[PDB]
Amino acid sequence: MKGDQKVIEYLNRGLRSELTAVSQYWLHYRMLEDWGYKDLAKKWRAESIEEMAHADKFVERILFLEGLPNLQTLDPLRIGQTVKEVLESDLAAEREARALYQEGAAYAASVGDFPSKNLFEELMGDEEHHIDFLETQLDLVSKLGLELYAQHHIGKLDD
Amino acid sequence: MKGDQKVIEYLNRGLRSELTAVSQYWLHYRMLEDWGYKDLAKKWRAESIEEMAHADKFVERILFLEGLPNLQTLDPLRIGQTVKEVLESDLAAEREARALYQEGAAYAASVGDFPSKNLFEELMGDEEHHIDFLETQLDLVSKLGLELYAQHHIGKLDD
Amino acid sequence: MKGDQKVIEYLNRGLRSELTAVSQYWLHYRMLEDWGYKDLAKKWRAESIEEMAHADKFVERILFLEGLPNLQTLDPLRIGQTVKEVLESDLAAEREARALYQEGAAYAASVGDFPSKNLFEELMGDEEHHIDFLETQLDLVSKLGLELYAQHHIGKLDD
Amino acid sequence: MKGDQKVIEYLNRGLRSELTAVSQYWLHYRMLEDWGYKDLAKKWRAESIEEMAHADKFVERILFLEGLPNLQTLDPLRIGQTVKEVLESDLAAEREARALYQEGAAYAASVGDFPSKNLFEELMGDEEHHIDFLETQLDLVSKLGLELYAQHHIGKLDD
Amino acid sequence: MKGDQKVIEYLNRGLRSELTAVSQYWLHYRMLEDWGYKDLAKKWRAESIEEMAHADKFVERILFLEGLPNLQTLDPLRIGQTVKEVLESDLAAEREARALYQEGAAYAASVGDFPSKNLFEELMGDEEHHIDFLETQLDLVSKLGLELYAQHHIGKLDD
Amino acid sequence: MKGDQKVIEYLNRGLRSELTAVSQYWLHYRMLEDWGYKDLAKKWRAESIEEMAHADKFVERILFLEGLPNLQTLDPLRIGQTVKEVLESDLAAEREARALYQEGAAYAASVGDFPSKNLFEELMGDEEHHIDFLETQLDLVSKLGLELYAQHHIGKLDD
Amino acid sequence: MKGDQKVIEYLNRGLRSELTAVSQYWLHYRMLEDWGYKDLAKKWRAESIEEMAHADKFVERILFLEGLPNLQTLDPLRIGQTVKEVLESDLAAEREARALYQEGAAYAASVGDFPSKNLFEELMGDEEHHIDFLETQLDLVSKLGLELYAQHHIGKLDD
Amino acid sequence: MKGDQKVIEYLNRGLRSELTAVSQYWLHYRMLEDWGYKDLAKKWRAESIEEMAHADKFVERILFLEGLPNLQTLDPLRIGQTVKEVLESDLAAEREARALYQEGAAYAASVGDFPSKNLFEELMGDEEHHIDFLETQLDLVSKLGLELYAQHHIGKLDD
Amino acid sequence: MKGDQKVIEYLNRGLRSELTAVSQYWLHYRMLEDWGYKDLAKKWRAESIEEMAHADKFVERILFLEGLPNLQTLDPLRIGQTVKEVLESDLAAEREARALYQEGAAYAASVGDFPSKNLFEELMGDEEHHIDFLETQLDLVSKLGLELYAQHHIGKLDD
Amino acid sequence: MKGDQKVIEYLNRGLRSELTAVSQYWLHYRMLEDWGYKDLAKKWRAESIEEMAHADKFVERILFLEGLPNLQTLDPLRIGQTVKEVLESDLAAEREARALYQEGAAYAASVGDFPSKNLFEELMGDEEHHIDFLETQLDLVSKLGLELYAQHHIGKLDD
Ligand code: HEM
Ligand code: HEM
Ligand code: HEM
Ligand code: HEM
Ligand code: HEM
Ligand code: HEM
Ligand code: HEM
Ligand SMILES: [Fe+3]
Ligand SMILES: [Fe+3]
Ligand SMILES: [Fe+3]
Ligand SMILES: [Fe+3]
Ligand SMILES: [Fe+3]
Ligand SMILES: [Fe+3]
Ligand SMILES: [Fe+3]
Ligand SMILES: [Fe+3]
Ligand SMILES: [Fe+3]
Ligand SMILES: [Fe+3]
Ligand SMILES: [Fe+3]
Ligand SMILES: [Fe+3]
Ligand SMILES: [Fe+3]
Ligand SMILES: [Fe+3]
Ligand SMILES: [Fe+3]
Ligand SMILES: [Fe+3]
Ligand SMILES: [Fe+3]
Ligand SMILES: [Fe+3]
Ligand SMILES: [Fe+3]
Ligand SMILES: [Fe+3]
Repeated sequence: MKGDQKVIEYLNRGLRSELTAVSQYWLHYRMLEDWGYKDLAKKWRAESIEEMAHADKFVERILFLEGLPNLQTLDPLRIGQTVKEVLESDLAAEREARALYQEGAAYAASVGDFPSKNLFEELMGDEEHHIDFLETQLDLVSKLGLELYAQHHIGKLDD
Repeated sequence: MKGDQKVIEYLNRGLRSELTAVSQYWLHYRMLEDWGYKDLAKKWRAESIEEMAHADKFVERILFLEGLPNLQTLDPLRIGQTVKEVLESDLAAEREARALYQEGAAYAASVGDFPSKNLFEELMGDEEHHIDFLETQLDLVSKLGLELYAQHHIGKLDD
Repeated sequence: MKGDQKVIEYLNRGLRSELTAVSQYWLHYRMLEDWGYKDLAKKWRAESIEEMAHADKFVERILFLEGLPNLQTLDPLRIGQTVKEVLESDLAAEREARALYQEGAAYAASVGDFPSKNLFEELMGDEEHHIDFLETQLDLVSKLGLELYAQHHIGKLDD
Repeated sequence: MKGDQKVIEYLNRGLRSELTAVSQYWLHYRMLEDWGYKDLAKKWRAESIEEMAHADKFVERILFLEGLPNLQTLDPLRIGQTVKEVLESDLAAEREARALYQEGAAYAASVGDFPSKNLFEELMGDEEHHIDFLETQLDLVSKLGLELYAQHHIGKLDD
Repeated sequence: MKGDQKVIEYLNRGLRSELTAVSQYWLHYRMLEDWGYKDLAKKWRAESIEEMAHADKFVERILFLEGLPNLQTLDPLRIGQTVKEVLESDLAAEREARALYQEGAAYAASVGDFPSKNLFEELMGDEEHHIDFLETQLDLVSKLGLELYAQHHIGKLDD
Repeated sequence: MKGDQKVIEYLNRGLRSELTAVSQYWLHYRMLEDWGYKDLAKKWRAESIEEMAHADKFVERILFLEGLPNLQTLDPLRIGQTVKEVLESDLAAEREARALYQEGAAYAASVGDFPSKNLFEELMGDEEHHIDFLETQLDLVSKLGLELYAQHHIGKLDD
Repeated sequence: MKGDQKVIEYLNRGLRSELTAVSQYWLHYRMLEDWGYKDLAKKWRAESIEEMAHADKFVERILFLEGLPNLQTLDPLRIGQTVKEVLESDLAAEREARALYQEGAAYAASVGDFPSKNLFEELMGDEEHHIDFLETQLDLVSKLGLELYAQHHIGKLDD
Repeated sequence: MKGDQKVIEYLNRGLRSELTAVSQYWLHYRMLEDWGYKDLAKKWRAESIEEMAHADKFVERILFLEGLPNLQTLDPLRIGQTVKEVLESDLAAEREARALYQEGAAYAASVGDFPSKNLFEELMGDEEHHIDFLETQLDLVSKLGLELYAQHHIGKLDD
Repeated sequence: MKGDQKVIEYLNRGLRSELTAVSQYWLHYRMLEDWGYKDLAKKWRAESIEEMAHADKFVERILFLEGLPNLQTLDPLRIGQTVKEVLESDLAAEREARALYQEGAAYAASVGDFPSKNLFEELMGDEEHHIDFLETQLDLVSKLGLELYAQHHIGKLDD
Repeated sequence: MKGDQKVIEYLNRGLRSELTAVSQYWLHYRMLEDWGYKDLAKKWRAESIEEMAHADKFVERILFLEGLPNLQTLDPLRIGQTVKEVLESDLAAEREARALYQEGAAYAASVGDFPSKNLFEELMGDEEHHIDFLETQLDLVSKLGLELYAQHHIGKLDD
């Protein structure tokens, strides 16, 4: 069904944002695993897979609206070198994704594309749950120090 | 453990090749679904998820070798506009991936990094199964014509 | 609870649209069955039952807002005489229903009747999934021809 | 138990015929798989395994009659290059095997070796079922054309 | 995918070697059963069926590499007249098969056909397990004499 | 139904042969048990019961053809005094029974009594399996000596 | 089967290296248990038993190649007096074992003993997983300090 | 808890004895397997694992008494070249271990270290069961000859 | 049965020691629970119940030997005021109980009362396991500090 | 293994004592059953079977030490004629067996035969449990009179 070209542009901006988060979370998962924080690694792997579902919802919507989904390029990645910098990198990206979705929902609403608007608002609400998650981990790091925070989430040793 | 710099560069080239295949297969999956070839869409979703696991093997090995995995960029995507061009696009990409892993395995062997060599060889074997699959599909298209080939794989209608 | 009279008018327009789709899909189901395309018949029967649920949601909302639901009349039916004309008739009706729901959601939003607005937007999103379904079947008919498309969905012979 | 030398010669001719069919069917199975007709491939694999059982029954009978089973050589293979030529190659071989078994049963009967006669007649009846199978596939190819026949038996795509 | 001509010749030589082993082991199985060594017959039937799977791996790889698998001929069979000569016949054949796969793996490696190289190496390892088995049996025959060795493996009488 | 008198005479000769084998096998079973070869005893008991089924099939056929089954007399029994002589006695009887059945099948065939012919041929095939069994045991005794052969089949001690 | 003398010497050097690791890991396991780090003791017991299986693979291959496995002596043990020195002791030993297997695989390859080459490569890959594990533990100790690292792994108290 | 230094010296002598038996039994297990006596191989593997448990009990006791367990060195191994020499080698070692444990139990008793005394006496009783086992096998070899003894324990052939 | 009066005196000294440990452990369990270290509390409760079983074994033995078990009085209790002092109090008591049992076992041995001697030696071995437990906890407190040690064993909060 | 001759003499004295108790308990069981005290009969039957296990442990130990177990003769039996005399007869025998085992354990200890010493001490402890049992029954008879004691253990009447 022929979609609004500007809504399609917002959908493709969203897809880009999600692809970036998929890779940034997945890299951070494997970094956390390499550093030995296995419980934090398990959560990051789960967060990356949630973002993969988000990316998929954008590709499907773009195609339904007869647009061309662009998976060629990512936004710039922010790569930590400590557990605190991993948290802060992901938080900064999630804040930019939420702002994008807020913009895309308002735009879609203004042209009557209510199902696209609902997609952006559902994703906005999901990104606020990730922001809440990340802010909470940074608050722990503030109150307890990074060492006590990360030590709690080392996890169990493999068989 | 500090790895050979050149083996790490090959592993990063492989990572890029897999991330490209992941996005290329996923977009093709969703294009095939949008066109109504549900059985070919199932297969492409499965192939993409296989490539996801390959990408993850490269990230893991790069970190073990104290390299920086680079997920920032993809090789250029080849996007088909017909079922036949989807088949041809994926086959071109798999042929380049197979040659890259052949080269990476030979290089890793020449510096005694046998576990990196075995990762490239195992992946080279997997990509050959992909090539076999894609070549077989194109053969069916040559012998039967595209309409007969694609009609067989429309699949079942959703509840 | 006393509702906005204009929202109630949109609800009754929606009910009319749904009653029309229930009957048009059900007739097309039984036509597809009479022509022998049993797999297409099963899907049309399922689509008519989904529309019956839609009709029911409008009757319930109209009554809650102290309106009188009007089930007396249908919009004009479009009846195919070939599988292609069945697809095209249902697509044209679904396009008119989506536009109605878009209008009803915006109107309801403008008077603060948010639960009515949500009803219209949920139904708008459902109608876009039917449009996506129908467009896909027409695309198959375009790429493969009507005979190869319909032959795939003849289905199994009854015991 | 000392057998009739000429019956033993017919048994060894039969063994040769079966070894030839085992290999010809197995090669055709793997050809059909390489071309993508997976449902025809599954049936050819099953037919080759039935012939393996036939070969085994001849080796056992030859030994019981104190002969030397000769598995050194095959009759000439007929290798298709299209699905039609695969069907025709196997049919021609099955016609020669049936004639051999008919001859071996009559001979064995004429010297009173009734259990050998029963072996040849049981195998003759099995070969007529394969001939019936192959003739039927060629009849389909005649009435529908090779493309519609082979397209029906492409089968499902692997996980 | 077009393969190296010389790797394909090695794979066809391997195919011949496996088809020879299949028939040699199967005939030995049935000779051992005819002599009454039922436990040694069970083991030989199992070894033959292992070699069948090896033959099939070679047919599959030759076709993928767009070669013509040749199942027409076998290498010369070695047929024992005692349990000891059966052991010695099979061991001679396995030693020639192991050397052929060693050569094929080294050649495939030298042209970068690593998946064909890994097929020959995996089979070379399997043939070494066969050699180990057969050497062990001949050792028992040296230490205990053939009568004691073969008597242990007569097995149970059939219902 | 009135049968051919000569076929009935062959049926009664067969019945006599079977009664003889029932008793000869049963006596040898109990001899083998008394000497302590319990595994050979179990097999002889099973062989006698198979012959009892054979005897029964002759009594039923004779009656259907309105003959008088004669169970009054046995052929002369051959009673071993060693395990080797038991094997040789049963082999000599089985050779005479096979020749009788061969004669009875040919005769029945020559007068069109095909179901009687089938009975004799089915029994001929059964007797060749017993001959194969006995010949194999004698071959073991030849290659290993009687003591090693019989020792293997002493079996387990009763609770 | 007679093996290459130098490959057998490499396999015996590998056997010594594994027997050393078995005893070193087992003693460390029991020292960690004595100090009260029950979760680190579980992991070390598991690592020792992994090394036991490696030692056994070398004994088996040496005997197949008609060598004499030498279990008489170990390389010098490195015994830690703190959790950190246990980690460092095991990592030094694993780095020497990895280099030995790299050398053994390259030598076995150069004489065409591919199954011995594959045993060294598989073990070289396993030792790299050990190295990864140990390096990760030392990283946690650098980032968190030894007290925080070791406290996390005290584990549960026994019933 | 600070132990008696001489008891600790006996514990470490015991540990040495057990390490020696672990390796000597394990090597003999794999020798028996290479020669084809699989039932004797299974028992030797089980005996080596029992000795591994014995070794572990000494390491634990030494640490509890604040000694340093020494796993660096083994007593000299006795390696058979026939089944009889394997039995005799293990018997000679078990006789020396029993005498050691007898000495260690008496010593521990004389300084009041009753739990160490109980350890040595429990192990002494275990070693007498191994001696009883080995003496019995040598008695069989004496009464029956080595060939009949070893032939009984060849075991079953692997699938 | 009339026992040795001095053995009975040692049994009653033992009973006194056990009653003291029952109460000291139980009080410390409830102290640890009141301070919030629930995992340490669970272990102390379990240790007190083990000591209750020890006390019971002394009452039963005293009665069998026709003595009067004296449960009137306890040795002086040592009550901690910190987790470290709880560990040290229980260790000091366990050291005195082990010395008592060592004395009682030697005495009983010197008058031939072997079952009483076995009781004291079994209990001596049990007390060394408690000493090992307590020493290990003090070692943790030494290496990690009391705060990190006790924090690990706070346990879970009740429903 | 060659044992100490005097220990073997004590073992055979023990065996004699046990054989005597087996028969004395079994006779008393059947006497108690004949008099109608079925619950006392069940316990005596159980006590005789425990003594049978004791006798067996002595025969096994004597043989392991290369002695000749002597089961020819019993110590003199003491046969009651009332329930009180049955109790007193068994008590007197158990007192003599305990004294024997005490002597045998001390002797075995003095020559270092610790496993024999452990056997005598384990049996001494078992005999004290029987003495405790018998003394308790006599105490009941003293406090309640023989009639009230025996009446309680008449038991149930058989179906
Ligand atoms: C960084 C690149 C990526 C990596 C390393 C990656 C990794 C993976 C892995 C390893 C799994 C399987 C998880 C499991 O089975 O436990 C997975 C699942 C999935 N991925 Fe990816 N992925 C990547 C990119 C993508 C992209 C670009 C998309 C779609 C646009 C995608 C969509 C999915 C979906 C939808 C699933 C779940 C499939 C199912 O549950 O059926 N992922 N991902
Ligand atoms: C063309 C006129 C219609 C026809 C031919 C029709 C046919 C049917 C049939 C045969 C079923 C049962 C499906 C089954 O049990 O498999 C059904 C279910 C249903 N219909 Fe209708 N229907 C029609 C109009 C309506 C209308 C006007 C409504 C409400 C406004 C309605 C609401 C429902 C609902 C809600 C169900 C499912 C009931 C349940 O699952 O409990 N249908 N329809
Ligand atoms: C072209 C040469 C052959 C190939 C490629 C081949 C292939 C195989 C394969 C892959 C199987 C196992 C099928 C399964 O497990 O699904 C098999 C089974 C079997 N084959 Fe062969 N085979 C060949 C020649 C032989 C010969 C020469 C004989 C006997 C003369 C034989 C007798 C059997 C029998 C009897 C089975 C079934 C075994 C059972 O079910 O226990 N095959 N064949
Ligand atoms: C030597 C004279 C024979 C002896 C010692 C004998 C012994 C037996 C024994 C002990 C069984 C039962 C086997 C079991 O239950 O495990 C049996 C079964 C049988 N016997 Fe006989 N038999 C003799 C003669 C006959 C004759 C003359 C016939 C018929 C002509 C006969 C027909 C059968 C049949 C048909 C069964 C199996 C019955 C069933 O499975 O329902 N036997 N024989
Ligand atoms: C010759 C050197 C050794 C070899 C070849 C060896 C081999 C093995 C193998 C293959 C297993 C696992 C058995 C199974 O899972 O079936 C094992 C188990 C075991 N080994 Fe070793 N081992 C050796 C030395 C040691 C040493 C030095 C000790 C301790 C001092 C040890 C203690 C154990 C224990 C305690 C188990 C059983 C573990 C469990 O059941 O959880 N072994 N051994
Ligand atoms: C400090 C004085 C004691 C306290 C506070 C105490 C507490 C308890 C508690 C609460 C239980 C039940 C545990 C459960 O069911 O989870 C118990 C079990 C037991 N106690 Fe005591 N106890 C004390 C003294 C004794 C004494 C003096 C003895 C014997 C001399 C004794 C022997 C037992 C035995 C044998 C059990 C387990 C009973 C069974 O499992 O059947 N305790 N104790
Ligand atoms: C007075 C002479 C004896 C009599 C009347 C006797 C009676 C029995 C009875 C009737 C049983 C089976 C109990 C049951 O199945 O409920 C039995 C078991 C047993 N007896 Fe005897 N026995 C006697 C002497 C012996 C001797 C001399 C020994 C060994 C030296 C012996 C060792 C055993 C053993 C070990 C069992 C248990 C077997 C098992 O559980 O597998 N008994 N006794
Ligand atoms: Fe997202
Ligand atoms: Fe997010
Ligand atoms: Fe890949
Ligand atoms: Fe691929
Ligand atoms: Fe609707
Ligand atoms: Fe709709
Ligand atoms: Fe056939
Ligand atoms: Fe056929
Ligand atoms: Fe093979
Ligand atoms: Fe082989
Ligand atoms: Fe018969
Ligand atoms: Fe017969
Ligand atoms: Fe290792
Ligand atoms: Fe390791
Ligand atoms: Fe031991
Ligand atoms: Fe031992
Ligand atoms: Fe205690
Ligand atoms: Fe205690
Ligand atoms: Fe006793
Ligand atoms: Fe007793």
